[PDB]
Amino acid sequence: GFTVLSTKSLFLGQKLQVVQADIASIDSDAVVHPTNTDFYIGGEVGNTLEKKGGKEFVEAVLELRKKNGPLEVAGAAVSAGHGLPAKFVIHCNSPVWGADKCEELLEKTVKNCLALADDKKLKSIAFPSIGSGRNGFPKQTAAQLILKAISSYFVSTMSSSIKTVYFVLFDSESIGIYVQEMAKLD
Repeated sequence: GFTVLSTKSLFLGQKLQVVQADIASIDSDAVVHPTNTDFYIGGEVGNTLEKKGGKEFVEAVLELRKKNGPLEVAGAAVSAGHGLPAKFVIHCNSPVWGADKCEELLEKTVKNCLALADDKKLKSIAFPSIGSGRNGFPKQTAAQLILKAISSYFVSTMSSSIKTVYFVLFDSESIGIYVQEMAKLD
């Protein structure tokens, strides 16, 4: 279980929800794991997924790394959510804040995540604040771009199966940022 703190229903019926929790605990169909080109597992999100999902989660990431090869910037790739509430883990390689097209690329990252979720006909996806870990995006900037990407994705993709997008954030500040940004959508 968890408590949705805020819901924004988009006009095309997707539920965006902010949840303050450990994202690894969220039984979303997919959870997004912001990683790097080499599918490094660490940082807030990777640590928590690893903590939750343990060896089977890591084995699945390593396999995915081996199969996928290096994840391009803004690239996403999925692994099974072994050891985790989430059915799949969508690993993404966010750009670094300051990269020439960091903003566009962060959007692309998000869209790639959504696309991979839709490719597996998933109904729900949980995002942490992609890019605002070591990748250095201000949380608000990240939030605004992510939400922008989400909005764009759903108005561009009529066959999308994703009904719920979670923003799962551990800290109050992030929560506040996301509920502010998410409210600016329709």
